[PDB]
This record gives sequence, C-alpha cells and structure tokens, in this order.
Amino acid sequence: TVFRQENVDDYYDTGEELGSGQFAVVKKCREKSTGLQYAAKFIKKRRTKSSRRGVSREDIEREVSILKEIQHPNVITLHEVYENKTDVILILELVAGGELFDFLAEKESLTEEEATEFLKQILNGVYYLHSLQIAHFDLKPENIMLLDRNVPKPRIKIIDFGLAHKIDFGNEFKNIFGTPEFVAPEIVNYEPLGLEADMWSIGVITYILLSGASPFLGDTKQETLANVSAVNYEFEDEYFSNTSALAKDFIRRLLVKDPKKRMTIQDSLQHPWIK
Repeated sequence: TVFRQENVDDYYDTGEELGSGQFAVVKKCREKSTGLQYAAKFIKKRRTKSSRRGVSREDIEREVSILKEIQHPNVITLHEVYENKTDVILILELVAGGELFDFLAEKESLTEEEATEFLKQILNGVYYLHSLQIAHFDLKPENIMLLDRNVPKPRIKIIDFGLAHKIDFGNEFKNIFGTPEFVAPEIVNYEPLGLEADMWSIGVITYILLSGASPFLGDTKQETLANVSAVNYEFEDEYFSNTSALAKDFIRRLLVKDPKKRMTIQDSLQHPWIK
C-alpha cells in the first residue's frame, strides 16, 4: 500500500527518544497544525530480500493494517503513516505513562482487589481485539503501558502490534516467535495458533502481577521452553500465601496446554474472580 510521501518534518517537530527496538526507534513528536503530541515510530525497511536487517514490507503492511483497524480505549491508536526510501514512519498515540509493572513497583503494595482493576482493563482490550479476530501474539509486561501515571485512575494501553495477526478461517498459522517466558506451548512446539495464545500470556501476566515472580522462567533459554511445553509451574507458599483460591483457579484455567480447553476471553470476563 502507498503511504504519505511527504517529509515528516514538514508536519511534526522531532524530539526526545522515548524507546528503541532492534529494527525500530520511537521518538516524541508534536504536530505543528494542532500542537498535539504523538509518538513517531521509525521502522527501518528491509528493501533487500536477502538482507536480514530491517522489516519486510509484508510485516509492516500487516502491523499498520491491524492498527488502522483498532479503535479502543485500552489499545494504542494509529494517527498517520509516512514513508521514505529507508523508513516507514508510524505516527502513534503518545503513551508516556511507562510500564504498568514499573508503576506498581511503587510500594503501598497492591491489594488483590486493586490488582484486578488493572487486569480488568487488559481483559477489556483483549476482549475488543479477539472480537475482531485479532491475536496480539506478544502480550507480556513491557507491552502493557499506562497513558498517564499522574492521575487517580491510570489507564492501561496495550501496545506493539509487530506480531499481531488476523486469524482467518481456513489456512492455519504456526510460526515460532516471541519471548520464551511469556509464550504458549503451541508457539514453542510450532503447532497451529489462534486467539488461545493471548489467553495463555494473560495467565502468565496475572501470575506475575499477583506474586512478582515468573511461572516458567528458568535458568536458561532451553529450560524455560521446557517448563512452558511441560506446563510445569507451582503456587509456592512463599509467593501465593496471600492469594485467594479464586485468583489461582483463574490462572489454572488459563495455564493449560490444550488450546481448546483453555478459557476464552469471554469466559475470563465471567469468571467469579473477575465477576
């Protein structure tokens, strides 16, 4: 697809560098016409099939396609897309609240009920995405942001749709990817993928959110993958002594190897722990 060919500097003022990925760098910018702040994500193009640097115009085309379709309070929103000879620039909503977990890193330690409030927002955004048959495939702590950390009730924002896919009927998807510690066995074992993968990740998130420890993180890359596939984890008393039976049941129904027997997003919203 053809994106805006005009120079981004004609419409925005470049600023500080918010973050930085492997094949992408994000900067803080301000639209000249409105004075409003946004985030500029520069994705370097591959433009050379044999090249292992940059992103293919198939992966870029896909992420923007998903983004352009998204429109929910708990998910990042796309403003504009530009491109030149070396980059594809995505002007995205500015999310400067930082990582949810780093915000919770502040004492006055979260009550189980207060923890549910934040998870609820995560479920809300996932609910919205799955309803559109969209699997994020990269749900983990660092992609769970806050719009503003200086308000009574901080709003969580789900970002980074670099791995997101549109689950279409017929023709399955199996590719291997993501971060070992937060991926589902179907991803590790190169098996057919669907929306059930995000639900697994959510269970990993809640597990960490409530205990502060990871359920499958091992001493090495191999050990972690083995813990995931074998779905071996425990609720050691040292971390789950103050966790209700409902909170554990909720996680158990998400950390299940068989994708078809794993709770769906709609099932999680009606779970007695979520109410």
